[PDB]
This record gives sequence, C-alpha cells and structure tokens, in this order.
Amino acid sequence: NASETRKAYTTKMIPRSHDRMKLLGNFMDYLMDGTPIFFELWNQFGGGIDRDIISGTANKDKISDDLLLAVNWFKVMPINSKPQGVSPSNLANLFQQYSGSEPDIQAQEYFASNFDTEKHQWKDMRVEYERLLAELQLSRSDMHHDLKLMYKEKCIGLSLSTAHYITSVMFGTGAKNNRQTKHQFYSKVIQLLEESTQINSVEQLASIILKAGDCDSYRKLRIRCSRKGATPSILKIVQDYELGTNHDDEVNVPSLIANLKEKLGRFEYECEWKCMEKIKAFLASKVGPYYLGSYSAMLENALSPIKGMTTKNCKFVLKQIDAKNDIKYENEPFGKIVEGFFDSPYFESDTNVKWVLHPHHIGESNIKTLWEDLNAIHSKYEEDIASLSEDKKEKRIKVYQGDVCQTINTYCEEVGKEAKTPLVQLLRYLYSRKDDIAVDKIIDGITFLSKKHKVEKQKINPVIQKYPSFNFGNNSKLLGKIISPKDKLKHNLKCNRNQVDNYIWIEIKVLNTKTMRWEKHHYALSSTRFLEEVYYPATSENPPDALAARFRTKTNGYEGKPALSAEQIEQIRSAPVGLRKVKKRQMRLEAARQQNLLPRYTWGKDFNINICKRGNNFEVTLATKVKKKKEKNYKVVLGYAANIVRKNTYAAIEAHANGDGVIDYNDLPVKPIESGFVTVESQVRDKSYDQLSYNGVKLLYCKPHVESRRSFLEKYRNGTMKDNRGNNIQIDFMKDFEAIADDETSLYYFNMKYCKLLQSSIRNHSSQAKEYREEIFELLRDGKLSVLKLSSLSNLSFVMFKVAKSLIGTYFGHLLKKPKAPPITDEDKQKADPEMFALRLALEEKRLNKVKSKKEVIANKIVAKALELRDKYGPVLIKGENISDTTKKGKKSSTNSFLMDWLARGVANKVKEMVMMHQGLEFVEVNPNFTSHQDPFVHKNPENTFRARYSRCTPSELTEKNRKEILSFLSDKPSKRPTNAYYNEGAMAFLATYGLKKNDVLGVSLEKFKQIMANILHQRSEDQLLFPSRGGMFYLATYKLDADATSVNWNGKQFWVCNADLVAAYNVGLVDIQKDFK
RNA sequence: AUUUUUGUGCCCAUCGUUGGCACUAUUAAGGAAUGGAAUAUAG
DNA sequence: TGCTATATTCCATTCCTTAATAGAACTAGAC
DNA sequence: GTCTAGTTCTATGGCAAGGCGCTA
Repeated sequence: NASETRKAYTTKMIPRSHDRMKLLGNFMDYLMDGTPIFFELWNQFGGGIDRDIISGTANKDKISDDLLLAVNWFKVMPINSKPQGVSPSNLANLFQQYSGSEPDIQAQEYFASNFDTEKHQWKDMRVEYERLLAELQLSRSDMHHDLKLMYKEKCIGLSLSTAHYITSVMFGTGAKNNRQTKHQFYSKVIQLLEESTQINSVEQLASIILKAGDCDSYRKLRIRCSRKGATPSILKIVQDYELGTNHDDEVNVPSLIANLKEKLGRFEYECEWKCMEKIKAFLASKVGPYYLGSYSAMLENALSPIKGMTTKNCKFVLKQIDAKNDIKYENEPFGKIVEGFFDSPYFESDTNVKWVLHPHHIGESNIKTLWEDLNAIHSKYEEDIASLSEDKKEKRIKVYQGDVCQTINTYCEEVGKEAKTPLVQLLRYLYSRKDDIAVDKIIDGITFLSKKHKVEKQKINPVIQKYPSFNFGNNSKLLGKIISPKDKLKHNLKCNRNQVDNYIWIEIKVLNTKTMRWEKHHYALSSTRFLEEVYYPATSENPPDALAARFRTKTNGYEGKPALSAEQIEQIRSAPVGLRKVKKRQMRLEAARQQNLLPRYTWGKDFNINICKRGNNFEVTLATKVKKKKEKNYKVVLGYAANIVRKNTYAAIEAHANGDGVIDYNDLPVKPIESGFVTVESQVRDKSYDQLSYNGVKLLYCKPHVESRRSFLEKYRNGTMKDNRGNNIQIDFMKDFEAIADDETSLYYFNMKYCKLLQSSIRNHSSQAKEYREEIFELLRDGKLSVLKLSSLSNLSFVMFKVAKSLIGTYFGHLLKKPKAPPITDEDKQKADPEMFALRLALEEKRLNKVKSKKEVIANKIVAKALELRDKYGPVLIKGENISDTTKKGKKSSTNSFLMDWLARGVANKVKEMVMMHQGLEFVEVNPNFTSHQDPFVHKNPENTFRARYSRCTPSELTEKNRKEILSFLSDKPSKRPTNAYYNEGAMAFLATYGLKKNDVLGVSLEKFKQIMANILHQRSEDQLLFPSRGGMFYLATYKLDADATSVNWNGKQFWVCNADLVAAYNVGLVDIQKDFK
C-alpha cells in the first residue's frame, strides 16, 4: 500500500578553519578506524551459533539449519584477512566435527561453490569464535547464554534488528523495562481473550486489555507494563479507543491471541548478560568509551556486508540447487560422444588443449534441418550406388563426400550471417557418427555440457568490508540537523547580515577525539540544486503554496525563469567565466524570491546528513524520504518502446473512454490519445539540436579539419590485406577515406569511421606507432571538431567514443609490442605515454557522464509526458518493455557490441525511481513479444493480427541487400521464427499490389529491378515503393496511430503508413491491458 | 555559524542574449558481455 | 563489392542485478 | 515549557522467439 524512496542532494563542503575541520576530520577517522573492530567481532559471534541456539526458529525462505550454520561457520574472505584459511576438501569434515552430523545438500552446495582461488579462500569462523573465548576468558556456558539471547533479540542470525537497537539492548546501561511484568500482562490478555473468544467490538477488547493490566487508562497501563519505548500494538488499541479513532474497527481475536503468543518468548527472560561487561571492556580498549550513537554508527557499517552476504549466499545456494536439478545428467553419455570431437582426427591441435562446447558450435537446433538435408543427399546417394552406379563407384562416393562437405560449409555460412559461425570440423565429425548418436541427442548432449559448465562456474559472494559513511539526524542516530530556513533568517538578523545568502549550515554533535566527549559544531555546505528546490526561503508575504510534490522543480510546476533586474544581469555578465552559470541560477533564484514567484517549501526534520570522508575530502549528502500512496484506479496507459538507433516512442491510451474516437477492445472502451518521439531539444541561438539523434555538422563546414585529416593519412597510405593463400594485395586507405569525406556526411560519422581507418593504418605500420600520437591528440582531444569537444547523445556518438577507445588500444598495443618481458599492463602504458593514457581516461569519464545524462533526460521526458496526461485524465500506468538477456556468446560480437548501448534497462530503472515520487503514476514492465508486428486495437480484438515491417525508398536507392531480402521472404523454406510468416505475407502482398511476379525480382539485374519499379511508380505518380524489411521504419496499421501517417492501398486493403515504433508503443501499452482494470 | 568562488553533469561549425537543459546518494560483490595485442587452427 | 571464421592466453573496458546504508515512536530526566 | 539521550517497536505456464542498425 504505502511507498517510500529517498531523494538525495549532493553538496560541497565549504570549510571553516583548519583547526575546526581537523576536529571533524579526527571524528570521522575515529569512526572509520573503529568499524573493522565491530566487523571482526560480529564474525566471531556468528561462529558461535549452533543447533541449540537456532532450534525451533522461524527459519524462513526454505533455508535449512545446516545452511544457516554453515554460512556462519565458514565464509569466503580475502586471503590476507585475519581469519585462518581452510581448504575446500576440509569443509564437510569440520562441519561434522562442529555439528555432530554430516552436512545436508544445502550446506553441501555452499561448500562446492566456485570462487577466485588467487584473491579469496574459505575461512573458519568457528575458530574465530574459539579465539574470542580464549582472548577474553569467557566460558563456553556464559557466551552461549548471551549468544542465545542475542539470537532472540535479532543481534545475530538471518533477520537482524537495526544497529541502534542491537547496540542499545547489548550495551546500553539505561533503565530497562521489566520484561516479566510485560509477560504477565501479555499472558493475562491472552487468558481473558480465551475466556471471551467472541467479543466483536474494540470497546469490549479495550476493557479486557485494561482488566488484564488492572488499570483504568492507557497512561496507567503503559507506566506499569511498558514504561519506555514505542507503544506495543496491544496498548495502541486502548490509546486509540480513548482518542476515539478505532471504535468501528473489527476485532479478530484468534489473530490477537496468535500475535501476543508470538511475542511472549522475548519476555520469558530479563536480558541479564553474563559476558557483555568483558566484551564492552575489550571494545573500550580498541575504540574508546561506550556511547550509543558512535557504537551504533560503527556497527551499522560492519553488519551491512556480514548480514547482506548471508542473505545473498543463502539465496544463491538455493538457486544453484534448482539449477543443477534442471541439468539432465541422463544426457552425459551424449555429451561425451560430442566431446569425443577433440580426440577425433577432425580436430587435432598442438598441446591438445580442449575447450567448452556450446549450442552455437553446431548452430542451435538448426542442426536438425542440416541433418534432414544431409540424410536426403545420403538416401539419394544410396540408390545411386545400387542401380545408377555399377562397378565404377569410386567417383560417385567421392561426389557424395564433396556434396556432404559442401552442404555443411553452406550451412555454417548461412547460420554465421546472423550468429556465431558453426564449426565445420565438429559438424563433419558429428556426421561421421550419425549411427552412434541421433541429432536430438547431439543437441541435448551439447546443451548438457554447456549448462553444466555454466552452473558450476557461478561464484559465491566473498564477505568484504564496507567503505563507511556516517549518518546524522533528528532521531536514533548521531545527532545533527540542517539549520531550518526560519532559524537561518533569525541568525543572519542577529549577526546584522543580509537576510539571505547562498550557503547551507548543519549543526552536528561530534566527539572531540582529544577529550572523548561530545560537542556541537556548525559546518558549512553549498548546493545550488538544494537552494532552488528546498532551502532558499520564500520570504515575500503571501507566497504561492508549496507544491503537491514537494521540491521546487519545473517537472513539479515551477519554471523558475523570472525577469531579472538590470543589476542582476550585470552580476552575471561581470562574474568570471568559471562561475557565471552558478551565479545565473542564484540570480534567477533571488529574483524569484523578490518578485514573490518562489513557492514555499514545507520544512521538516526530514533530511538525513550522510558524511563520507575520503582523505581530506568530506562528501556530505542530504537525503529525505518521499512518501506515496498507490492509485490503481488508472485512467490512462502510457506505453513506451526502447530502441537503439531510432528514437524511443510513447503512446497514451485512454481507458473507460466515451465519445468520438472510441474503440471497443474486448469489452473495454478505449481511445488512442497520442503517440510521439522522445526528443531532447537544446537551443543554440535560434536553432535547436535533438541531443538524442543529432549526428553532427555537415562536413561542408569542417573542410580544414578534414583536409588536416587527409594530409596525415596520405603519409600512411600503405596497407596489405588478408593473405588469402599468399596474395599480399595492396590496400589504399584513401579510397576508404574519400568514401567518408563528402560534404553531405556528418562530423560524427566522419570522425568515427576515421578512427577505424587510423586503426587499420596503425596495424599496417606496427613499428611506426609512435608517429600517430599527435594526430590522435588532434582527432580526440585538441581539435575544435575533436571527439571530446563535439558529440551528441545519439547512438553514433556513443559508437564514436567506443572506436576512439579501440584506437587508443591499438596504439598502445603496437607501441609496446616486443621485437621478438611479461604482458603489458596499465602501469606500463601510462609510463610510456601519460598524455595518451590520460586521454583514454578522459574519454572513459566523458562517456560515463554522457550515458548518465541520456538516462536522466530520456526518463524526464517519459515522466513529464505521464504527468501531463495525469493532470488531464487522472492516474497513469506507464508500461515499458521487459528487456533482459540481450548479449549472448552465441551471437557475433559485433551484434553484442551494438546491443550493449541499448540502455533500455538503465532508462527504465530511472523511470522506476522517479515515478516513486509522484502521486498518480505507476510503472510496470511487460512482455515485449510481437510488439513490433501487432496491428494495435485489432490484434486480440478478437483475432490474432500480425503484419511485417516496411522500408520506404525510391527506386534509385534500392540495394542488392533489399532485393535479396525480399527474395528470402518468398523462399518456400519453413522457419521456427513465427515472424517469418509475416514477412512472407508482406512479400506476397508486395508482388500483388505492384502487379509483379517472383520472376521480375528473382535473378534479374538489380539495375533492371530499379527500372521495373521506376516504371510502375511513375505510372502511379508515386515517388516511393514500400517493401517488407526486418527492422523497417514503417507499419501498415488499421488505425491512424501516427499523426503524420498517409493512407495507402496495400493488396486491396486500406492502412495508414505509420512510424513502426509509434505503432510499437501502442502495442506495448496494450500487452495484457485487460489485467490493469480487473 | 557567514564562507559570500561553485551539488553533479548534458548539448553547440556561432560557448553566450541571463545561451539552452536535466538529474538519489553511497558501499560491495556477482552476472553477462565488449576492446586490444598475440597464439593455434580450419578457410 | 570485399565487412574471413572458430577456440585460447594476457592486459583492459561497460551495462545490469542484488545484497546493504541513508529509523520511528516513545519518555524519564535535564535544561 | 523544549529537547536530549536513552528505551522498545513492527503489523495477517513448459519452450524460445521476441524486443535492436548499419553506412555508402
């Protein structure tokens, strides 16, 4: 029901005097230095846990007792860390020696887990526990007693309480509530309710609870039974009855009884520690005197990875077990026959070192079609040996063999256009053994080998200490606050300064490390974004109300661009170039205050202060909870479709619609509202450039840059192509260079492709690497049109940074290639050319920031659109595509490289977070299957309706590639891709509609095909033919779903020619649409 | 408690007219891929 | 018109997932 | 009277394809 996230604001610390920053420095170093003591100590505690302690415990999520013991007795940690190493073969033996019993299957899978043998090892935490006992001189009896209470207090085990809590109950010396009194009270309430099981009013319940505590009021009840702490839910009933807010609430007595009965265990004992005094004295010797807030904040940072890895490794072991059980070990014998390939004459290789076989080695299941073809050739060669061939069968057999070989080579080449190329020799070998293993067992055997290697490599998570950070705030932490805006105003008035300024002060209680006592101290921060959105005061009387969503942002309805006074403008203009952007925002903010345009922000004690000290830098973060209540009564669905090269798209669908444009969709009345592209327009003068699609200036305007490129490449003309049986053909790069140097080609295309040419050049002049240095600098770093200075967020721009990366890589690789002492490292590269190494790093950092910006700007458009729709219609459900498992070893690495820049996941995760801050927005991801081929609002209403995608182009620009593609669609050969059939319908409808036959496309000269199309189009007075093409820009939709669609007669039916992606966004919106209103 | 010069970043043949924008921080591991040099193979 | 293919080693990278942190409500006692 | 510094709180579809571009 309730929803929570945080919004953080980064800030810059504005230091005070050396000596005051030294004091905070010292405190932060004290907390950091103490944290590993708590880590080591809790790891010792875990190692003491045992059957007796965990007996009859919840044990949730199907984790067995062995697993729970194992995860606490044994952990994979860095080799050089303090606990003692243990060998993997020993784990079961030690477990039995500590348990009394052999480890079950869960603990068994834990111990078999893969890990990096050179970084980490298993560690024996039980030995760590023994060392606690010996060093602190605790009895096993005493420690075990404390350990058991700690277990029931959730200080250890699988579901820990908060550090603040654990610290308090273990270490605090405040007055405790008497637990026996609460046991008596809880037991009595149970009794009285068992004696009256059929009450139905809270009134009745309240009176029974009071009777149980022998009291007239809530106040007396609390004082006697639950003096200190948050109010237990059973006393809450009474409180709320006196307040009169729970009168017409239901009473479910069996629950009440059950809940009370559950809490009883924790009140059977008083929490009288036997060992805590010694453990505190040890702690005081290492981290200094006990204080709740400091010990708590140190413990926080130690517990996080200890409990985190327990949760994660437990889940991981369980998954491993499921995954081993999906492995069909009954297929091992088939594996071995396939794996026999390596012992065969078809693969023989020096050192005879073999590798793991995978489905893509035989081309997935397509081997079945290859076997069908090979078997047809064989059967037909058999009768050709009986009747056709008589005595001279020495030439017919040789013919069979060549035909077998050819059918295979053809198969691998076919497969290898859209995937990794299957291994000729492995398929030759496998066909030699047709009699030993059936084709569906070749697949199952290969699958067995691949899946078994995959599951058995999965790595356990090692337990690594945290780099800590410490939290200050209002409640249950180290004490701190942001000076409230009103207190800011008061403070400045008292010191006789300006009402307002641009800095943010915190007051935090900190330990003076010299006195080891607490002192409150003020520190200064700066963050313009915090100023704008939160802190800067609306002082003007009668300001606009605080906004529904709290922060003062454009997305929340505050443009924050007021008309500046003359002096304000001149402050901007006179500010140093490095400070002008910040001052402009300050000015715009200050104007908005003066002109009563700045809305209120409702201050609370809602911001946590997080401090991370790295060297002498302090990183201070301010973060606040943002609360939301879901609103499932949706009025609009906003589909979103993610693309790589083209633009992302959205589509809005009104649900429960009425009036004009309504469509009946399986009894639900719906209406298309709109569809669109996601663009991020940035204005330079009167022009505007779409960050997401701009591919750079035409080379028209770049001739000096390109001439300067040309001038260089001429000096390194020479290359020599692949030795195709010792040919050594000449290679001029200028033929390639001139292909890209047109006035119509874009800067980013030119730069990218030039990187690839320079790369190749370098490979042909490996001893002359150093000479490319300066022109690499010019291209990437220094030039006015270099990669670092000009680049959009377009796909091509990201491919630019990638190829630049690769070029630098080529450079270093050839520069440091030995004439022919270990491999070349980043240490080595940086020393050989710091500037170039630094350039690799600046390219890396520039790319990350571009990626981050993209995610943020795309997400903003989606959320802005959704908010806009919410304001007109009511609640919006945003639906994106569930994208996973994109990059696979079975695909060509060029395909994987192309898919890597997709960012659908990163964009979607950002929408997720942003949505959590707005009433009336929800985000789900849906199955994207057939999303690009469905006829929206016709598909599933009621018939399945799928159609191909279409390219549109003039006859001049038809390529061989297009003609070939259209012919592949008219091919009779079946496929297991269900979309194939759509393209085949498309190609058939293509012929009919332009009055062609297969014979007019098939075989005839490309040029003649262009002519044939030209004659047909000209007679029809059309500029452009549509043809079916995978990935095509256009879709022939029934409804007009692209505001700019034109109509067409296609095979005697009328469709709108829509952008294929605007169509996809509506389909994404429609996926299981009926479920979002059931 | 006063620093008054900065929260992080994004775009451009014109880097400014107030140029135009956007944004949850951190810690750690794991998962799947990618680039470069070279080796071994079959083409 | 051509973007050779598989597999491995070593040095490097990016995109994403999943374990965590960024406590609430309270009161006795100190101002 | 406000606030600090301590305590205790917590609640009852099987697969596998599909979803992604080239420039020129």
